[PDB]
Amino acid sequence: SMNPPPPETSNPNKPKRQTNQLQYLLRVVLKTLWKHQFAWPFQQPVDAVKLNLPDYYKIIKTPMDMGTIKKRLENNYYWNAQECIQDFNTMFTNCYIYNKPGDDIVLMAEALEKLFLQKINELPT
Ligand SMILES: COc1cc(C(=O)N2CCC(N3CCN(C)CC3)CC2)ccc1Nc1ncc2c(n1)N(C1CCCC1)c1ccccc1C(=O)N2C
Repeated sequence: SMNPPPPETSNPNKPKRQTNQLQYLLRVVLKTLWKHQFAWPFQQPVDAVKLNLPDYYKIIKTPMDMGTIKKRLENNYYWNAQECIQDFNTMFTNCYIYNKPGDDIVLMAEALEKLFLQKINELPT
């Protein structure tokens, strides 16, 4: 099988706006995670063909990655911050579903998730 198309990063039917919280998700949260030593597996959609994972998109039907999130934020795709937080949580949960506890990539996702939650908590009033 082919790869699926990547998640949409624009949608002409979906109202969109910029908010202070979404600006913070791009300029602080995404930027901090993107620069982390463990970011690289998450910077683009899973290429199941190149990785020889014919079952990845049989198991993972809601894919997400930080390249898609970065584009969504840059494109002002979202209406609210909780939508974008959900995209990060989908990305982490996918890793935990396909892999097993204690696997290398799971420890990498767990470290990024800890940092993600710290940066969200630091959002100033
Ligand atoms: C461009 O994408 C990749 C490149 C590579 C790769 O071989 N390289 C070459 C070495 C590069 N490093 C050079 C040294 N640098 C210090 C770090 C980068 C990193 C990219 C491996 C996996 C890649 N993709 C990938 N994406 C997502 C993965 C995953 N792999 N992995 C790998 C599992 C351990 C690390 C990533 C997965 C493999 C099987 C099942 C699931 C996963 C998974 O859950 N995720 C999140």
